[PDB]
Amino acid sequence: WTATSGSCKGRCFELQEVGPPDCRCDNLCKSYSSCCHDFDELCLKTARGWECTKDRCGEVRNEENACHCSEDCLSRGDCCTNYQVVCKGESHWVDDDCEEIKVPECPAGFVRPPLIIFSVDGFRASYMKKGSKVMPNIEKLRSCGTHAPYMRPVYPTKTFPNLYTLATGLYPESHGIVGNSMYDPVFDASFHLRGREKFNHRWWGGQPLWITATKQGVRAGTFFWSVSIPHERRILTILQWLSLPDNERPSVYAFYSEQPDFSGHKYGPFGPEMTNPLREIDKTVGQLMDGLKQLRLHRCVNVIFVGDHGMEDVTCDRTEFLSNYLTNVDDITLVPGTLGRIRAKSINNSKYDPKTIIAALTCKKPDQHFKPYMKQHLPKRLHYANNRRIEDIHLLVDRRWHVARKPLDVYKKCFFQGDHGFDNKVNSMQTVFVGYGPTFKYRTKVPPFENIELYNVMCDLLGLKPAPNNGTHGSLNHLLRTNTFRPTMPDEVSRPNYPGIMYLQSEFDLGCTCDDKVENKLEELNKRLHTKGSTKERHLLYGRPAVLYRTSYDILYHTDFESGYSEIFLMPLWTSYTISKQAEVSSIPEHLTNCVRPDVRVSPGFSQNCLAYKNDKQMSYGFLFPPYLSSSPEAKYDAFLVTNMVPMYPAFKRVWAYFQRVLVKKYASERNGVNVISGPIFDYNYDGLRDTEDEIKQYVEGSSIPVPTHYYSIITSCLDFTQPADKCDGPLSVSSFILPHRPDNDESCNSSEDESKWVEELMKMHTARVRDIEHLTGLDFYRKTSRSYSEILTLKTYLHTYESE
Ligand SMILES: *[C@@H]1O[C@H](CO)[C@@H](O[C@@H]2O[C@H](CO)[C@@H](O[C@@H]3O[C@H](CO[C@H]4O[C@H](CO)[C@@H](O)[C@H](O[C@H]5O[C@H](CO)[C@@H](O)[C@H](O)[C@@H]5O[C@H]5O[C@H](CO)[C@@H](O)[C@H](O)[C@@H]5O)[C@@H]4O)[C@@H](O)[C@H](O[C@H]4O[C@H](CO)[C@@H](O)[C@H](O)[C@@H]4O[C@H]4O[C@H](CO)[C@@H](O)[C@H](O)[C@@H]4O)[C@@H]3O)[C@H](O)[C@H]2NC(C)=O)[C@H](O)[C@H]1NC(C)=O
Ligand SMILES: COCC(=O)N1CCC(c2ccc3c(c2)C(=O)N(CC(=O)N(C)Cc2ccc(C#N)c(Cl)c2)CC3)CC1
Ligand SMILES: [Ca+2]
Ligand SMILES: [Ca+2]
Ligand SMILES: [Cl-]
Ligand SMILES: [K+]
Ligand code: NA
Ligand SMILES: [Zn+2]
Repeated sequence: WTATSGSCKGRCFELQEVGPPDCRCDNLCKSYSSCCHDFDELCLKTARGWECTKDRCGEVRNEENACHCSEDCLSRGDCCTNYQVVCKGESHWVDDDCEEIKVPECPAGFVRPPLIIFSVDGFRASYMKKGSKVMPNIEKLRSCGTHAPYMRPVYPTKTFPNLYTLATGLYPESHGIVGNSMYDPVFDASFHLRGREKFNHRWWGGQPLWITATKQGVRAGTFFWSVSIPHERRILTILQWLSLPDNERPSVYAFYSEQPDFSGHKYGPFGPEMTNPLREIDKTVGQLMDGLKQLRLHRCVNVIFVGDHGMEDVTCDRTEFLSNYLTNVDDITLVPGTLGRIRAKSINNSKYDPKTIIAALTCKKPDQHFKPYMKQHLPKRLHYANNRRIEDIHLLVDRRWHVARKPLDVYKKCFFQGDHGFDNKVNSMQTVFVGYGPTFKYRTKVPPFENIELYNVMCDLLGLKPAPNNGTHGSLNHLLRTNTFRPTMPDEVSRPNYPGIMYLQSEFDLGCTCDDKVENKLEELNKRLHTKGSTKERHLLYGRPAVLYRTSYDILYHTDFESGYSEIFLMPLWTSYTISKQAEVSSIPEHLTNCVRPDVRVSPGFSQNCLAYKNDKQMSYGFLFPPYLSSSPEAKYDAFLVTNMVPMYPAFKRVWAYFQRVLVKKYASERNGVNVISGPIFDYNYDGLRDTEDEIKQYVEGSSIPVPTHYYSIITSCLDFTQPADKCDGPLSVSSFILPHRPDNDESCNSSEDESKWVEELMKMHTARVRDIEHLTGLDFYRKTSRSYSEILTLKTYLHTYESE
C-alpha cells in the first residue's frame, strides 16, 4: 500500500527517499508504483521541449516549461542547457579549445571537485574510433582527458554484474549479482531485469560507492534511474542538484544511458541504425557539459565516461540446442543465451547426475560452439565460482553464438542481431573509459585495465577510504594528476630458513633411486658456491617472493634455479629460474628417467617419497625446474632432487612436459630470455584464495603429500626486448597462467593429437594476472626491482589476452 494522496510540491527529485505509506517524489518512485498523484505534473514537465530558442530569450518565467530561458534561470539553477549559448552569445563547450585543468576551478563553497559518472550501456570499445565522426563531445573528453584504448569488463559481460562491479570494485561472485538473471537456491527466488524481486536488498552485497560516500559524510546522488525518466530530465536534475546549498548538495552523481545497448541488440553492433543512438548519446554529453559550463563547473567537476560491456553479432540461427545433446532435457533448467548455467529441474530428484550431463555435452560435435565446465574448473581469471547463485554446471559459449535448451525456447519467447555476456577477454565485449577533469591527467593515454579497479579511483577522487574490494589500489595511480594513493608493499610474515648440508644419504628411506654415483678441486668449490647462492642474481631477478602468512619454509639454491621449499606442504611454494635466448634444450638421459634424489639439506620427515607415487596408481610426479633446461649434465642432477618434485596426473604431465621442453625455450627465443617462477596452487573451496592445510581434500595415496588444484607460472622479460631478461634497465613485460591440474584432458577436444596442436591453446585459455596468483598463493612478487611500486602494481594487474589487435 501507498496513500499516494500527498504532494511533490517543493520535493521534485528529493534526495532522501521517504518510507511508505507516504508518497515519494524521488527518481525511483515510478518503478515502485509509489509516486505522489502530482509527480508527473510537477516533476516531469515537458512543455516547450529542452532547448532555448532566440524568441524565448529573457521571457517571463512560466513554471510549466521543461526548462527556462528567463533572466532569473541561472539563479534558480534551471535554465535549458543551451541558454547561455542561444541567449548570451556563449560557445558550446565542444567548440572551445581544450585547455589543461591544472587545478580545480570551483565556485565558492565547493569543498572538493564533484564526481559525475556517465555510464553507457553496451558501448563497445571500438565505437570510439568507428563512431568518432558523430560523437564530437565524447571525442573531446577522450582526447583532452585521460583515456584507455579499452576497458575490460567482468564475466559475465552482462549489464547488472558490470554496473554493480563498477560501483563496488568486487567480482560478481563476491557482490552477488552474478548474472542479469539468477536463481538463489536458498531464497528459492529468481532475480530478473523485470519485476519487483530485484528491489530486495538481499541480492546486493558489498558496499557500493554511494554507501561508502554516505558513511564518510560525503553526500551522493541516486545511481539507479526509473526508465521512463527521459535523458534530458536526468541531466537537468543533476544540474539542479548541483545548485543546491553547500550543506545539501551531493558530491557524487550518476547518469545512466540504456543506449547504445538497446539498439545494438536489435541491429547488431555496427548496424546502420547504430549511428543515431551514438549521435544521441553525444548530444546528451553536450547538454551536460554546456550545463556545467553555465554553472562555471566545467573546470571543477571530474567526469567519468564509462561503459559496462560491448556488443557482438549474434543471430537466432547461431543457436546450439541442448536437446541435440541430451535425452533427459526435461530434467534440467538452463539459464540460456551467451553463457549457459544448468541445474536440476527438481532438488527432490536424487537421480540427477552432473557428471553424466557434463559428459553428454563434452566434445560431442566437431564444430561445437560451447564448452561445458564444472564451475571450479572454469579459468581462474574469470573469478566465477564462489557463490551459491552460480550453478555447478557452466557453459562457456563461443562469441557470436547462443545456447538454448530446446528449439521451442527460441521461437516461443528473428528478433535480435546483437548480444553480449561472453568471456570478458573477447574483443567485442571490451568497453570504454574516459576520465576528464582537474584530478585526471591531461591528454594522456593509459593502458587497458579492468573495471574492478575503478572503485578505488572513484574513492580517491572523493577523498574516501574504499571498502575492502578486488581492485589493487595504486595500480591506476597513473590515471591521476593528484590524489594518487600511496601504496606500500605488504610486510613479509614468514622469514625463510637457509639450510646447509644436515643429513647423510642413509638417513632417508624414501624408496627413491637414482643412477648418480660417478665421481676435482676446481669444480668442488664451484658446486659449493652454487649451493650457497652464487648464481642467485641470475635466477632470482626481482627478489625472493615474500610469504604473507605464517609457515615454515626453506630457501634452496642451485646452479640453475632457486626455490622456496615448504616444510608444511612438502614441496616448493615457488621455483625461480632464468632461461637466456641462447640456452639449449637437452633430454632427460636414459639412465636418469626414474631418478629422484634425497636432498641432504632437508629432513627425511619434511620430504616427499617415491613409494607413495608407486602405490598411487592415479598419481605420478613432475618437476618444477625442468631437467630439459639444465645448464650442464652435472647441474641436471639438481633437477631430480626430491625437493623439486610435485604430484602430477599423467594427463597433466602431457601439458607440463610440453610447456617445459618446448614452450619455455620458445618464449626465451621470442622475448630475449625469460625469467620463470612456477609453483603449485591449492584452491579446493574455489574461493580464489590460498587454502590452509586443513582445506586440502586430496593427498597422494597414503601420504601427507597434498595434491595441487592448479600449477602456475609467471614469465617475465624486458619490455625493451633488445635487452636480455637478465640485464633489463627499464619496464618489464609479463605473461602468466594458472593451469588446472586435471586427471584428464576432456577440456581440450583435440588432446588425442600431438601436444603442439592443443597445449598452447589450453595455456592461453588459462592466462592469468600476477595478482590472481598472489591471492591463490599468499606470495608477493617483484619485491626488488628498479621500478616504482605503482608501476609494479600495474604490471601485477596486466592480463595477456591473446586476442587479435
Ligand atoms: C574480493 O574482495 C572481497 C572483499 O574483500 C573478498 O571477499 C571477502 O573475503 C573474506 C574471506 O573469504 C570474507 O571474510 C569472511 O567474512 C565473514 C563475515 O561475512 C559477512 O560480513 C561482511 C562484511 O560487512 C560481508 O561483506 C559479507 O558479505 C557476503 O555474504 C552476503 C550474504 O551474507 C552477500 O550478500 C555478499 O555478496 C557476500 O557474499 C560473498 O562472500 C561470502 C563469504 O563471506 C561468500 O560465501 C559468498 O558466496 C559471496 O562470495 C558477510 O555478510 C566471516 O564470518 C568469516 O570469518 C570466518 O573465517 C575465519 C578464518 O580466519 C575465522 O576466524 C572466523 O571465526 C570465521 O569462522 C567461522 O565461520 C565459518 C564460516 O561460517 C565456520 O566454518 C567456522 O567454523 C567459524 O564459526 C570471514 O572473515 C569477506 O566476507 C568477503 N567479503 C565479501 C564482500 O565478499 C574476496 O575474497 C576477494 N576475492 C579475491 C579472489 O581476492
Ligand atoms: C545496494 O543497492 C541496492 C539498492 O539500493 N536498491 C534500491 C534500488 C533498487 C532498484 C529499484 C528500481 C530500479 C532498479 C533498482 C534498477 O535496477 N533499474 C534498472 C537500472 O537502474 N539500470 C539498468 C541501470 C543501473 C544503474 C546503476 C547500477 C549500479 N550499481 C545498476 Cl546495477 C543498474 C531501474 C529500476 C535495487 C536495490
Ligand atoms: Ca549492459
Ligand atoms: Ca581457497
Ligand atoms: Cl545471466
Ligand atoms: K603412480
Ligand atoms: Na580431450
Ligand atoms: Zn544488452
